[PDB]
Amino acid sequence: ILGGREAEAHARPYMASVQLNGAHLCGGVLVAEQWVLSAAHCLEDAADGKVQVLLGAHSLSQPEPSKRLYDVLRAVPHPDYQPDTIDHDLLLLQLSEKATLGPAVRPLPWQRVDRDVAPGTLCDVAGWGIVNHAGRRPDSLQHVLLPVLDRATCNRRTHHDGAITERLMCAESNRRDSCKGDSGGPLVCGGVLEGVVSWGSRVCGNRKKPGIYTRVASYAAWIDSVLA
Repeated sequence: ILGGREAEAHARPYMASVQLNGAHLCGGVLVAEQWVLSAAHCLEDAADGKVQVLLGAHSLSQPEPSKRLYDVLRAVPHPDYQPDTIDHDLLLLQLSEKATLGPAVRPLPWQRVDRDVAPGTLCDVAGWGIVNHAGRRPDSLQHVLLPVLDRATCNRRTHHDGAITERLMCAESNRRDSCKGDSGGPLVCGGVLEGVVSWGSRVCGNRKKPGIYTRVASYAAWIDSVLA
């Protein structure tokens, strides 16, 4: 997370760390007792390794009373996701067992009503990705409040000339951003999961194009069919 600050320990109990052989690979969101929502492209990066998800964490290395590591039973990427493409970048991870819920571990509700967040609204994004141009990786959870751009500005800025789909949303990337390692992390607006971090900034600290996040409301039907 570029330009943020250290989150308060376990104040965002829905935060998950999707790990590849012990190293943090991507962010994730606990959406149910046994399901973690993240980004599909995160699986591309893991060609032959063991993916597991860490819950109840603040510090990735320090022992904490609520940390629990789980194995992933099934990985369900969106059916229409095409590697080296940006749409349908959603992945549902099923844990080896139902998570032990408590103050530090609890699902976050997600937007099932398909409506746009008001442009100008500050939403919260959390993650353990790169924090500066040097490639420095934090031990503890970071977070930033990012303003959501209006669609036309998102369209024009990102794509150039031809549409930004109705299934994506943009938040400024100018001084605060998501960087590598933050993909799959939540974008929370007013207590509800509104989007999921898409590809992070290529070079942390120097992208001109806004950050793109997948709108979950656009996929409420898919999410529900996988959880049924």
